[PDB]
Amino acid sequence: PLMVKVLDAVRGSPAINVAVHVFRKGLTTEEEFVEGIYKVEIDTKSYWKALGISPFHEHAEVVFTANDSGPRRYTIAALLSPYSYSTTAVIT
Amino acid sequence: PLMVKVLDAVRGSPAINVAVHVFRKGLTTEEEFVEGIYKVEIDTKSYWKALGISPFHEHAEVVFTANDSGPRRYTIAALLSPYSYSTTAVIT
Amino acid sequence: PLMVKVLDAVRGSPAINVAVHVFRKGLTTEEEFVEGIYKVEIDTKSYWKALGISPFHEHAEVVFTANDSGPRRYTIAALLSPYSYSTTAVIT
Amino acid sequence: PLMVKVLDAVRGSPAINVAVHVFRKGLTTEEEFVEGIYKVEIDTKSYWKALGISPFHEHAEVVFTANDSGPRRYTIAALLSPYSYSTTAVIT
Amino acid sequence: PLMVKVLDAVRGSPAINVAVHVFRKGLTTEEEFVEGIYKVEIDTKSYWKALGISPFHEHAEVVFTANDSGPRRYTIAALLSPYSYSTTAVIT
Amino acid sequence: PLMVKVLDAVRGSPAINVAVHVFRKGLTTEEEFVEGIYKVEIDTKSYWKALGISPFHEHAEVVFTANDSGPRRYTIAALLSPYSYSTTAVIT
Repeated sequence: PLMVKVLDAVRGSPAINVAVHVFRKGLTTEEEFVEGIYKVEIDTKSYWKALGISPFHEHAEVVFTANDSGPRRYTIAALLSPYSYSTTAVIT
Repeated sequence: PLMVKVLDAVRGSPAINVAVHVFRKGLTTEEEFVEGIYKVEIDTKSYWKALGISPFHEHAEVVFTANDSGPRRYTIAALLSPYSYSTTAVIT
Repeated sequence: PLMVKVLDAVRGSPAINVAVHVFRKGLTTEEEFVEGIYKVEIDTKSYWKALGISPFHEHAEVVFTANDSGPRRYTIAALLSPYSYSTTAVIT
Repeated sequence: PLMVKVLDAVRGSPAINVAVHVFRKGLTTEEEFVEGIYKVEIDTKSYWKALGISPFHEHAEVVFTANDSGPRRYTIAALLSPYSYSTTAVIT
Repeated sequence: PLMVKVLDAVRGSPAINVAVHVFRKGLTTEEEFVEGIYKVEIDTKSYWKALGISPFHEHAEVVFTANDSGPRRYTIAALLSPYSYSTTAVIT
Repeated sequence: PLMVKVLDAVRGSPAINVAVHVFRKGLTTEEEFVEGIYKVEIDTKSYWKALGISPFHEHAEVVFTANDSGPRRYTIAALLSPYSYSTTAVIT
């Protein structure tokens, strides 16, 4: 008897992000997983990933160059921060 | 008997993002997974991924160049932040 | 007996995004997965992905160039943030 | 007996996005998946994907050039954020 | 008898991020895991990961260069910090 | 009889991040793990990870160069710090 009870009774106005999981039981491999449930990615950069079997195997001249030079701006007043009866403001 | 009960009773006006999962049981491979349930990606860059089997195998001259130089702006006052009875404002 | 009950009773006006999953049981391959349920992608860039088997196998001269230089702007006051009885405003 | 009950009783005027899934059981391949259920993609760019078997196999001179330089603007006051009894306004 | 009870009774308007998990039982491989439940990644950079079996095996001349030089700014007043009855403001 | 009870009764408006886990029972490999539950990564850089079996095996001349020189700024007034009845402000 696996019984899970979450926030069963709520009187009022709560701000919430419920996450409930119940389980009863050649290069990169994954299995039976829960990923990114509430994941938040901002300005995420992947350049060279899982290129392959035998990549650049013989006589490979390679010049790699990452030039991260940008007037970039990110302004998040509430990230994954539920809020009740409040005042949120990005004043810019 | 697998019983899961979530937010069964709500009196009022809550702001919510419910996520409930119940389970009763050549280069990149995945299986039996839950991904991106509420995932939020902003300004995400993948350049060279899973190129293939034998990519650039023989005598490969390669010049790779990433020039991330941009007047880019991202303004999110409430990301995955449910809010009840409040004031949200992006004043720009 | 797999019983799942979510938000069964609601008195009032809640703002919600319900997500409920019940399960009773050559380069890139995937199987039996749930993806992008509420995924939100903004300004997402993939340049070179899964090119193929034997891509650029012999004597390949390659010049790759990413020039991300743009006056781009993204303004989202409420992303995946349900809101009840509130005031949301993008004032720009 | 797989019984799933969601939002069975609603008294009032809630704003909601219900998502319920019940399951009782050469380069890129996928199977038995649920994708893009509520996915929201904004300004998403794929340049070179799944080119094919043996693409650019012999003596290939390639110049690739991405020039992302645009006065582009995206303004969404409520993305996947259901809202009841509120005031949403994109004032620009 | 595995009984889990979380926030069963709420009188008022709390701001919360509930996370409840109940379990009753060639290069990189993973299995049976829960990842990114509420993970928040900001300005995360992966350059060379899982290149492959036999990458640069013979006579490989490689010049790698990361130049992280950017006027980048990130301003988050509330990251994973739920807040009730308060005033949050990014004044810039 | 494994009984777990968390925050069962709440009178008022607390700000909380509940995390409850109940368990009743070729290069890098992992199994049966919970990771990133509330993990927050800011300005995290991985350059050369899991390159592969036999990477740079014979006669490899390699020049690696990381130049982290950026006018980067990160301002988070509340990271994983729930707050009730308070005033949070990033004044810049």
